[PDB]
Amino acid sequence: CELYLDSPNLGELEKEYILKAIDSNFVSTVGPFVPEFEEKFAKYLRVTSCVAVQSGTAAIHAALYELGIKEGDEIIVPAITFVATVNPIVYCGATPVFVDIDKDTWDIDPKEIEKSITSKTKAIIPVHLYGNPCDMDEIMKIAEKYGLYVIEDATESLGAEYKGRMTGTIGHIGCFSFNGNKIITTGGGGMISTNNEKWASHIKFLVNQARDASQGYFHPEIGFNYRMTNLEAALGLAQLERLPEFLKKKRMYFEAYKKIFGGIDEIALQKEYEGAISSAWLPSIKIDRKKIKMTIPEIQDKLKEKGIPTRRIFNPIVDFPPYVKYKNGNYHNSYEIFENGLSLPASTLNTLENIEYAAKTLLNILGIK
Amino acid sequence: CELYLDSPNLGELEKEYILKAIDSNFVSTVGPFVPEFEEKFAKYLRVTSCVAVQSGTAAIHAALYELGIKEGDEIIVPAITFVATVNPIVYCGATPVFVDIDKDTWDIDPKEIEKSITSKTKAIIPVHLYGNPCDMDEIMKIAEKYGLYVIEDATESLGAEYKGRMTGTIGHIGCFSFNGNKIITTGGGGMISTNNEKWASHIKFLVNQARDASQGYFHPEIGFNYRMTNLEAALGLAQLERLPEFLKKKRMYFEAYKKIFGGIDEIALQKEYEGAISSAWLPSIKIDRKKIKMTIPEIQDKLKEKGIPTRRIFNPIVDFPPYVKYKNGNYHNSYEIFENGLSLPASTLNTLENIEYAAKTLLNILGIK
Repeated sequence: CELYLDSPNLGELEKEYILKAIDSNFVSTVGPFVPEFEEKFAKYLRVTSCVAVQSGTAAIHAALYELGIKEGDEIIVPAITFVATVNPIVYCGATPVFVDIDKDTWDIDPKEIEKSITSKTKAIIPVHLYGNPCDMDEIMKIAEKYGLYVIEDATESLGAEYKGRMTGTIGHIGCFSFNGNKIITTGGGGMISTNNEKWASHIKFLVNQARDASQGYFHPEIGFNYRMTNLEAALGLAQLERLPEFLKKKRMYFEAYKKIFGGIDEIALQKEYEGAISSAWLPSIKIDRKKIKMTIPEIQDKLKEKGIPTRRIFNPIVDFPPYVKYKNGNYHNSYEIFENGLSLPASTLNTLENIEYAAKTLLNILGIK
Repeated sequence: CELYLDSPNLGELEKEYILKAIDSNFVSTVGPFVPEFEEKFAKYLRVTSCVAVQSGTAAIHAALYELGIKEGDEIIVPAITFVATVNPIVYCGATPVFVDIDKDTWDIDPKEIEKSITSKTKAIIPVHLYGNPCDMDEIMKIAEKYGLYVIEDATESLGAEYKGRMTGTIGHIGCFSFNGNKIITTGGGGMISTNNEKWASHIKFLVNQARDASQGYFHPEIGFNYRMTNLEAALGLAQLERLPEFLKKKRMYFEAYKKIFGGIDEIALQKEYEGAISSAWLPSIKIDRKKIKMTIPEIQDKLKEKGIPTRRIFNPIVDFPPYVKYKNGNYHNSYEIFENGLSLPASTLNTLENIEYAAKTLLNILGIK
């Protein structure tokens, strides 16, 4: 019937698990759903430790904070990502260093990472953009050579793989989102993943207001209220049971687009690195508009008439007022993808026929056969 | 049957409202439950504007941030409160200034506020401790005289009144919590209250990642992911319908304690200022232990044997390692209340007979008649 860009997929299992929380009275800080969801999620990723938090933004904040990021530190990030990749650098008092993206993968270009390293660089936040893993063997090699931490922004990439390893398990710390449009949702929520048990323990302590559990209201350091609630965790357990089903659907939609755009010179889907498997959170394309002479917003209005919802690519962060002081270089590939890019519908509510209809209608609107 | 210190009170209305959210697919950022809960809450408080956020900590952070609190600013706070009153000052880069509390009300002592004002003071965060309103006519008079903002930490005080005005509507901005133990819960959540519509509009924008709604992913300033979710708001609407019932129960429990401790020289309940009505979140007492020669933890173990749960008073924040640099003065009254104080059970799950049993058993354990 209807095409959905990124709507969540909720039904009877979610209702059941949420009613179990209300009935147990475990909806808040204390309860068994949070540690159950932490352990089931860490098992899915094949990582030692996970900590459940209130958002993906909080996950990235807590990861940088745990790693001791502070004023004077430089943190390298792509120019194309959601702004919540970068804001946490500024929360810590650190300096973002923006680098351009690969023209085919749309991910942080490691050659641009290496050119931007200084005596002040402490970390890299690669983003698995639209669920597409970054060039992690090269990123990790650069980080090892310069003594840098790697924080994976895996928020769009739950289920994506890099050479048989789940995203979020390669860097020093991984960060996930369970916001409404992500491949699973808790309404709001996120997760920290790490193989360092000490980092994971200290982060769980910090996101629970740094309260000494052996005392009453005694706090040995400054913390945060960043914990996931048990209400959210009960929903996240239901969604995690369905995650394999959802990723099958995402990968199917992506393959349906990869086919109908096949051999069409004017449409380039985002490309995977060899050995990587995208989660295909939002199959996204670059359009060669030279022959077409329509803008993306014109293409989007034509699609909207046909009941096909879309979204533009993240704006280049270097043109936001707080970040333009850090605009260093042309960011040619970032601008090409923003100017010519479009994200296509991929809610797990969709049928294969809906996706095929979307891809075929776009070819009509663009006057291709 | 069982006495409960502060457990939430959830049943069929909460289940109904939460299932309406899951069924509508509105569990995340977008949806009608958040603005419905904002408007119903603002009507309950008789204030122009409310913004729903992810915690009480976030509410206080966003309030200080909105008011332009920054490095070099001094913010006056009580030495006895939950640490999340103070942490947000440090999140903003500002300096906390700790002052002692009134020996009878346990609230921020306005004479100590005035002695601690300097050329750098920008704001005061009075705390309505255990739901007991502060001396707001005097606090507001001091703030007017020195050009200071007043941010009410009303997190424990939903339903409390000051001279016929609801707490959170007196200062420039009010802050509420819906954590599991508060008088209502959304699992996790909070609320900003203000009569300044511009402050409320800019705060709602900031807690939604400062995204320009007229564009796609364009952010004109640094924001936060601090919004309440629609799942949380659907639960908060159910609880808000029951708030009058719950406050009746809280005030009943408090009056039951006020009676059985009546004329007993060794037990002093927290006192209200003339014209104020506590929400009695946790009826809390100071014990004259000179004749009794038991510590509070000894008294708590005796109560625990009788199935009476209790909690100690918030620790004095000036003895936490990050804050001891700001310990300026003796804080005599803060230490007296911590050393001799105890919080008594007041979950809205309790019966009047449970409370009477608790109060009477304490008199036995203390060897009073």
